[PDB]
Amino acid sequence: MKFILAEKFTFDPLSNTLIDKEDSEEIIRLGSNESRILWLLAQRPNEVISRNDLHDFVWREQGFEVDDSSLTQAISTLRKMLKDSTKSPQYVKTVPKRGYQLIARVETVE
DNA sequence: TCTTAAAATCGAAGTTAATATAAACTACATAACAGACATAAGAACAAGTTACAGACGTATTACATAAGAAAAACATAA
Repeated sequence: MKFILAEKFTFDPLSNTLIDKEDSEEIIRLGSNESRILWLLAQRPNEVISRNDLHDFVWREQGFEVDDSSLTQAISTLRKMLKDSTKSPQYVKTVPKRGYQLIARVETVE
């Protein structure tokens, strides 16, 4: 099932591709970790998910354990490549002591 | 001017506490006493208002600590 974010971006959890409607010619390439994080965020529309729970769901299924700086770096790359605002709540933000939040709308293509 | 009648005086204090006999009836107007009512003064209960106090609740100020991000240094592979 393909998902649409904020009526602008399109992404699929199965092939890890990003398409911007403003520039449909340029496909945006994302890493597996950040793509899985964004898909986990999209699976729970617009409510807080824990850093601990999201981290353990993303990386223990991978079979290997990493430190918590990895999640922060992955989110930094996600915000940078999506060209989301540096600290304003436009698409993805961080809620301290509670976890991570998404603002972009969810539109399932199929 | 020589009798002769009036007039006046006669110690202080202290004490010193009443008497005491002797026409009737009628008519009228006025004052006084008693009862009741209304009025001015008074008291009690409740309400409005205007303010100040008392402790609680708000905003100004100075931070402790922990999560997140940037950066410098290090180890490793080409």
